[PDB]
Amino acid sequence: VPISFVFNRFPRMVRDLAKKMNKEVNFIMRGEDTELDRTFVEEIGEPLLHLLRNAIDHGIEPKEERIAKGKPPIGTLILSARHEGNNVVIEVEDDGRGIDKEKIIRKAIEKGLIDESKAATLSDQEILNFLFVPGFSTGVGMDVVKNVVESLNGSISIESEKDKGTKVTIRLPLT
Amino acid sequence: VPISFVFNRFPRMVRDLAKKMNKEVNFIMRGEDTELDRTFVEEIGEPLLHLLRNAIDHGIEPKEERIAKGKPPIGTLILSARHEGNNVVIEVEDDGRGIDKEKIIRKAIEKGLIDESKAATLSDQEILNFLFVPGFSVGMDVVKNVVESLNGSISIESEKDKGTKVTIRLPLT
Ligand SMILES: c1ncc2nc[nH]c2n1
Ligand SMILES: c1ncc2nc[nH]c2n1
Repeated sequence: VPISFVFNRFPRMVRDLAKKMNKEVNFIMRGEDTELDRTFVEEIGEPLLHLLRNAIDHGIEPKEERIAKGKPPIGTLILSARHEGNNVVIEVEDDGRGIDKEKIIRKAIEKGLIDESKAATLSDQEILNFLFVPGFSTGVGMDVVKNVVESLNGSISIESEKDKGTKVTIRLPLT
Repeated sequence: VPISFVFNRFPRMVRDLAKKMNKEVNFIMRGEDTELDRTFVEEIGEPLLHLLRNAIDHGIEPKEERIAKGKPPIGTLILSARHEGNNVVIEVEDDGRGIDKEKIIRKAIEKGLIDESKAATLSDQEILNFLFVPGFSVGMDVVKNVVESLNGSISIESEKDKGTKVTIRLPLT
C-alpha cells in the first residue's frame, strides 16, 4: 500500500496531543506515497505514533521557552518516508530540546550498567543506545519501539543533540 | 608520556612488512608529540602494531592490483594521535581494498550468529562489529580487549575499494 494509509491518521493525533500538552507544533509529512508491503503498513503505525508522541512531549519546547532560547517560536515535527534501494526509510525529526546525553550517562551509572571510567570514552551512538535497554527511561520506551521494528526485520537508529533536536530513523526490508 | 615513544618504532616495521609483502606504502605519522598516561603508551603499542600489520597485509593492495583498479600505485597508511577534550584519539587509516561487509554478513549467517532475514537492514557499525567476535576471522578481539582494559573504545569504518579507518579513544588519565 502507500504508507499514507498510516500517515493520514497522524495530523489528527498530533493536533490532539499538541492541544492536550498545550504545545504548538508545525507538523509536516513527506513521502506519503511511498509504497510498501501490507504487513508493514499494518504494524508500523503503533511505533510511529509512539515516536511522534515522544517528540511532542519530550522534544518540542513550549513556544515561550523556544523564544527565550532564540529558536523559531513554533517547533517543527517532520515525518517522512522514502525508498532506499529495496528498503524503505522512515524518519521522525523534531527541532526540540534534544536528548541530554549527560543525563543518560548518569542514569546508566546509577543503574550499574557502566562505570564513570568507561563513560568518558563512549561514542554518541554508544550513549544513545542506552535508550534501547528495556526499562532504561521508565512515557514511550525506545525498547518497545525497537521490539516492533525488529519483529519486521527492520533496524532503528537515533541521532540527537542538546538544543538542536532529534532524528529517529527506521529502515524496513522490502520483504 | 609522548606517544612518540611508541610511534617512533613503527616506520622501520611498516617498511619491512611492506617490502616483504611486495607493497609500496607511504607511511605518514601525525600527532606523535601527543602526551598521555605512560601506562597507555606502554600497552597501546602491541594493538597498534596489529592494526598497522592488518592494514598493510589485508588492506593495501600489491602495486599490480592497485594499477589494475586505477588507484595510485603507492598506498597510503596514516597513523595519527590527537587530543579531543580530555580524551586522546588514535586513528589508523589506509586507502586499501576496504572490508567486504557482504562477506562479513555471509560468515555471520554461516556461523549461526544471525539469520538471513535480519541482514537486509543491519547497520554498518553492527556489521563491522562482528570483526571483534573471537574466531570470526594478534586478533581484533584481543585489540578490543586491550582497549577496553584501558577504559577506551574502538570503532571501525570502511568502504569497499576505498579503504579502512580504525579509531581508538582513550582517556588521558
Ligand atoms: C527526548 N527529547 C527529545 C525527543 N525527540 C524525540 N524523542 C525525544 N526524547
Ligand atoms: C581488511 N581489509 C582492509 C583493512 N585495513 C585494515 N584492516 C583491514 N582488514
